[PDB]
Amino acid sequence: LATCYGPVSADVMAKAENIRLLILDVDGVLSDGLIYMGNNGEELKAFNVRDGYGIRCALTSDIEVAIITGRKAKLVEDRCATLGITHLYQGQSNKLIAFSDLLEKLAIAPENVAYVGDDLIDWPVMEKVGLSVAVADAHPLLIPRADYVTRIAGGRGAVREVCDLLLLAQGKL
Amino acid sequence: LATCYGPVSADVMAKAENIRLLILDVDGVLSDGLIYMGNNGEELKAFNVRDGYGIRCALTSDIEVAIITGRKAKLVEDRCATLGITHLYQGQSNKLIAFSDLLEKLAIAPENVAYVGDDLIDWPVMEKVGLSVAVADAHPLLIPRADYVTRIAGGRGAVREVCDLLLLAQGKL
Amino acid sequence: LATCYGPVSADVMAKAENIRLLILDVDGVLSDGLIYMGNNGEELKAFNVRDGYGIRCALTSDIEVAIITGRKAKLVEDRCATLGITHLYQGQSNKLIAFSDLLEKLAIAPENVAYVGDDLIDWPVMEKVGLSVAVADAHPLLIPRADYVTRIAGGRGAVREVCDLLLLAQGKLDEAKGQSI
Amino acid sequence: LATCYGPVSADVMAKAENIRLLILDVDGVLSDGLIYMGNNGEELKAFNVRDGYGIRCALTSDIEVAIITGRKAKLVEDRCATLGITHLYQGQSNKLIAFSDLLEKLAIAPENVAYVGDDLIDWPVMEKVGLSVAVADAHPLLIPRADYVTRIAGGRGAVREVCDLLLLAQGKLDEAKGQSI
Amino acid sequence: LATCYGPVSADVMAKAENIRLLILDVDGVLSDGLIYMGNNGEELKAFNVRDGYGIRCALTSDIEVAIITGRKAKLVEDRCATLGITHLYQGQSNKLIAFSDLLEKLAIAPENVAYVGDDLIDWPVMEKVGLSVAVADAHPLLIPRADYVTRIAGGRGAVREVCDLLLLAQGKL
Amino acid sequence: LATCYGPVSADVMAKAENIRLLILDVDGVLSDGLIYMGNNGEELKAFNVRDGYGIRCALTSDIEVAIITGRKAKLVEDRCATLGITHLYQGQSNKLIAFSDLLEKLAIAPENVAYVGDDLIDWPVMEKVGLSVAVADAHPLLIPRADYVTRIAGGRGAVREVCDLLLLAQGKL
Amino acid sequence: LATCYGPVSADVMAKAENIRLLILDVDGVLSDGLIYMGNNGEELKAFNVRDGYGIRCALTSDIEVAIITGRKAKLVEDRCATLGITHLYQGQSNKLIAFSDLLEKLAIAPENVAYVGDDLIDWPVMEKVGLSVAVADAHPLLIPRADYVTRIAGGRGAVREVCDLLLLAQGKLDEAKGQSI
Amino acid sequence: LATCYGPVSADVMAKAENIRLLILDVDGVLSDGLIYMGNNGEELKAFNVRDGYGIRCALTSDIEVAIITGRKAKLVEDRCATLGITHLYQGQSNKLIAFSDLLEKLAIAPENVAYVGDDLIDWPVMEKVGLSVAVADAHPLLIPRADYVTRIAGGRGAVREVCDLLLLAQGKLDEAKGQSI
Ligand SMILES: [Cl-]
Ligand SMILES: [Cl-]
Ligand SMILES: [Cl-]
Ligand SMILES: [Cl-]
Ligand SMILES: [Mg+2]
Ligand SMILES: [Mg+2]
Ligand SMILES: [Mg+2]
Ligand SMILES: [Mg+2]
Ligand SMILES: [Mg+2]
Ligand SMILES: [Mg+2]
Ligand SMILES: [Mg+2]
Ligand SMILES: [Mg+2]
Repeated sequence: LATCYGPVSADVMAKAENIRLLILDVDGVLSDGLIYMGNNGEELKAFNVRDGYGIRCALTSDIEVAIITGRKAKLVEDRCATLGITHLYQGQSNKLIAFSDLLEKLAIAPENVAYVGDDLIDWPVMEKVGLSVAVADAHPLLIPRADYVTRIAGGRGAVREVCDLLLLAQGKL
Repeated sequence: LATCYGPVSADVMAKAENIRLLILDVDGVLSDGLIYMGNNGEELKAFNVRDGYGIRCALTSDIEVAIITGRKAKLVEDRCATLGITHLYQGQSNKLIAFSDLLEKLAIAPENVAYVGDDLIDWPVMEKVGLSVAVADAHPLLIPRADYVTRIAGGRGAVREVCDLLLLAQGKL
Repeated sequence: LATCYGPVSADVMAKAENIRLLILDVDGVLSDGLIYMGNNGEELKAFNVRDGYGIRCALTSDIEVAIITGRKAKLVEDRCATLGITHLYQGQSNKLIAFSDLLEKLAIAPENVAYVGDDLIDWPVMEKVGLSVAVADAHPLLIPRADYVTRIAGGRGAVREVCDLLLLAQGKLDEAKGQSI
Repeated sequence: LATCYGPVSADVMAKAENIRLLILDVDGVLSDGLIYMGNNGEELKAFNVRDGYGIRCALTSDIEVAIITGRKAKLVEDRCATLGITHLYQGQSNKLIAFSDLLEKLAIAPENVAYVGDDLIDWPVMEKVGLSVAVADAHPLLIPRADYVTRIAGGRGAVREVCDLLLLAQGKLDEAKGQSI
Repeated sequence: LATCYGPVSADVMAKAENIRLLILDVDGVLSDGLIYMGNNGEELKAFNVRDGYGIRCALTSDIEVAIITGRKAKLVEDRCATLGITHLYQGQSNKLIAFSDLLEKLAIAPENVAYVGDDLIDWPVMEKVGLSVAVADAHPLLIPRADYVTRIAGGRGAVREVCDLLLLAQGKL
Repeated sequence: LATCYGPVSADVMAKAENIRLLILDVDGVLSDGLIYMGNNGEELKAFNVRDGYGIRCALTSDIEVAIITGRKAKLVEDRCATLGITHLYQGQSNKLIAFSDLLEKLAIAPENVAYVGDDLIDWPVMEKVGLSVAVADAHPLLIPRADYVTRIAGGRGAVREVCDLLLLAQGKL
Repeated sequence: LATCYGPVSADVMAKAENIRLLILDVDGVLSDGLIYMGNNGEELKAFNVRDGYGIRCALTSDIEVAIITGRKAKLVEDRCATLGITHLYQGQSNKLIAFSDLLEKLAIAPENVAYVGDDLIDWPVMEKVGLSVAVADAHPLLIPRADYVTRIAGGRGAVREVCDLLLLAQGKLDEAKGQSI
Repeated sequence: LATCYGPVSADVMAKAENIRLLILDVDGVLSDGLIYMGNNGEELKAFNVRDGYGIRCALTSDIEVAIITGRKAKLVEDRCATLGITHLYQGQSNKLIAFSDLLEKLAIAPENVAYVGDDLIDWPVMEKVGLSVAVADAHPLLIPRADYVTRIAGGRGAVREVCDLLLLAQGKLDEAKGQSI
């Protein structure tokens, strides 16, 4: 099937067509993979504005969005609030426990879930979902495992690319 | 016509020659597309210094500059103040409402307006203006719609490239 | 407006939808612009098989194909024979002459013609047609003049990309059949 | 799973482990897709010596090699002779015919076959085999269909990369011997 | 030997197999080589999250990690605390003085040490260790001196690449 | 002549041999061309650590270093303090006035001065000096005017490249 | 000054404005540096048609063209005949000899001459002329010596780029006419 | 340790300083690895003129040059004749045989020999010499084994880069003279 990032397989489009929940890793997926730290204890992360638009589009097109994080951080809470993401698990790590809880609370089967990751810690959940996605510049060992590898790098619009894929697959782009 | 970024078409040069108002998107055009967020509620964006010089040159060469934004932010107000941009619409529901108001207030026809964007939300106004510009690394669906696609990426000097184009077209470079 | 090479404009797709004749330059469009010459007067030129597949798809999908080239070589006649191309004009640098001949011979309006070029010599014809195309690595002064600039370079599948575009625009891409020769 | 070209999936490695016959397209796979033509009817094609080394390694490591190509040229018979390839089908664009012939002649199940292609004409056979491979610079519509996309371009060592993959999967890479010819 | 970043020499793999202590330069190795400075005296540096995971893996796989720095900075102390790095020398004149001290305190021979650097100041210690590593975008004069040059740039996952190499060599990846 | 960044002309090496004062533009030369602005009035710029080492090497090898700036900023003052740069002209812009003053105060001829710039505003002074340098990613109209165009981009080590060139030329690298 | 390949210096433009004779190396300048050799003593070289267009534009715009090469091959004579080049020196590695001959034959001062080279053998003549040019992919030791370094590689349109530069400098670019052969 | 291609290690420079014999593979080192084949049994190979210049510089600067190649073709004899190479071994895939012959014929210790290769077949000889070199685009499994990896690709000036390295290491680069043929 034709996409604005290049051809995708029929299998990936079919997986995309059925997604009701999009789970997004933060570091290296929503961000550039960096953490900015300062001498007064400041901590910043950089998110991508066009990803934000994609997320808002998904949320208004009957695709739930969730984030699972290993450490509570106000900046992540603030980003979720800005975007309307209400499913945020923090201080977890481990992703399976939150994944299982999320699926129970939403009554959504794993085949109807997509997950976008950049590192090996993402694989246990990615292995279980309907559409697993590695970002273009993910850890090299993750890349061949995923159903779809984005064209765009983490923090640069990989998430927008996935939102665009789901919306296209579902006739909502 | 010859430019320091490579050839442009006669049609683009002719459009550029007539521009009295340059409207600039912020995120992904003036910036690198990122938003830096911190755990104390800090918010930063990165602007490009050579873009600033271009904007000052435009403003002193009888080309008005305006910005239309979806959310009031002191950092954008400050950037405008530094550069001498006085036409700033913030917290805007869309872009057409501010566009229409701007054109009435300035008594300038749409053909004498340029707009530089990076995403689909920019297209409704871009469709109406004399010179529409997509930055080099804009969303892929926007790129083919624009009159001119910059060589330089958002936040890296795309805006300077557009200012340089207008000034060259108008014999002011 | 998605294509397998990237997005195209609505305007380019609409122009492509109307094409009944695809005219190609040879050197720099069907080849990468090289002319091979030997000490015994031998000459070679290299063509790309995936362009051959595109040309066969076009020819079998109601899109005629013609060639207008400034050089003259029997090898080009042979290439046309392989591909079933029956409209070849060689030794012609004033390409408007051949263009006028084709409009008459094929009873076709210029808006229903596409032309793929790489150098300034191609512009007089490109200016007149419904869909003008510059290959990705065309002369820098030709590039901004064309309706569509290919993603793929001359000799490397620019012609295939144009064939794919016409077929897609005309709803013929999925069912098109060619030989990659 | 580590290779000298980058990680591959467990699925691709498992498919590779089972290959007893490697089928190759010629133009765009064993070459970069160019056909050289001259004024006296001469034709040349270019092959890559490191692909030759891979093919020799495969043939001496209990992996048979066959070629199915839409063009027909004596020069291809000569290249096969250099490399010891004894299964050549030329002038065939309906590649399923030659494929069926090979399955019978070599008494082999399709799951034990790999096919390396670059254009849509290759897909009907690729669809049926155990390991389908598109070269790095294959037609964009073929790329997403294949089990494995090579890192290296057609004519530049894509075939060598596939030979190396099969040998690695089968525990034969370290001890394989070839000639880089 | 095969690695997920490409082939490495037998000699480099053999050096990697024996590493009990990994010493990491900060600027241009753990970071992007930048220092972010503000008008209120703010100072930030950007670390890479996937590097952090590599470091944690090394530390839980019997490979000690140390950092030697030329200026005490809370942000570096905080990064070390987050990752479990306890060997941090700051405000250092040399790197050799800290290196010597570290090896005495840990009773580890230089052949069992790896060092990852990006500039000429790193060379005196790199010259002495078992596995010297220059990052991909290190100063050009350092690159040919090192046993191994990473594929990944400083701040982008060069450190993760080295951790992955050590763990692979030691059968722990 | 041979350099670690590639060949340079005999003319450029000869100009470099005679440099007693190196003048550095800040934005797009010492920095990445960005200015980071926040909603509490924060302003950050990013400097390159390896450039800092080059500057210290120049200063200890009888090459004075100066900076001329268009706006007083504590972050620039702090960077200069860290590096031992004592010739800092701020709130200037033009650059000729400071240049002339600097040369009078130091009793140095223009032929013994190098200047590294990235934009057209740098050209009037660059035109007068012994060794004019445009960074790799300077404004396109500046590039052909300079005696030397660096291989490395602004904020990424262009300044270190120039320091390395001067030191090599003077037999001090 | 803006050019279609990027900005050039005022000094280069002023040098270009004064050129009445353009001297070209062959291998690595008019070609990508390859020499094709066969088992029967055949030899081929490849030239670029867009360079042909530039040469035709120059020759018809009062800029003479000459070639000085270290090799000797009839095929080079044939290429000169195609393009109307009437000043060819082959088998000459001490290129100062041919250069002196040209200055006398064409009654021209060295400042009115341009030379395009790719290797150190070209430098003795380049040192003497008004505009010296190294192609983009010239030997690294030649590159810093030249007045202008082309953006385009040898054999790929470096010569065209130089022709375009001279014509632009002389106010002849828009009206120049060539054949892309 | 600065070179015109980038920095080299002190160890590589010291190895280069001692070289009296430079041995070259052909396919993939002196060429980009392609073999051109025709329907009448024609064969072509392409060599690079700047490599020719380096070889002439080496030969006139007390560095002998030899070739050991797995293929056999008269065209290679002709190339050696052009360049003054008098030590050619063709049809040889067990390259240790030719290597031993050279050591005896030239009364030379292996530490005074350099070898430039591109595939695994070259490794047995490379393992024994004072300076082993893999070209930039050598097979990925060869690259980490070599003392020096060239910056320039096979057929594109990797051999010239090695010649330049030896000459620089021996204080002969400035004064070296060649022909770019
Ligand atoms: Cl033509
Ligand atoms: Cl075929
Ligand atoms: Cl020559
Ligand atoms: Cl061989
Ligand atoms: Mg992550
Ligand atoms: Mg935007
Ligand atoms: Mg042409
Ligand atoms: Mg094919
Ligand atoms: Mg450092
Ligand atoms: Mg600046
Ligand atoms: Mg030459
Ligand atoms: Mg070889």
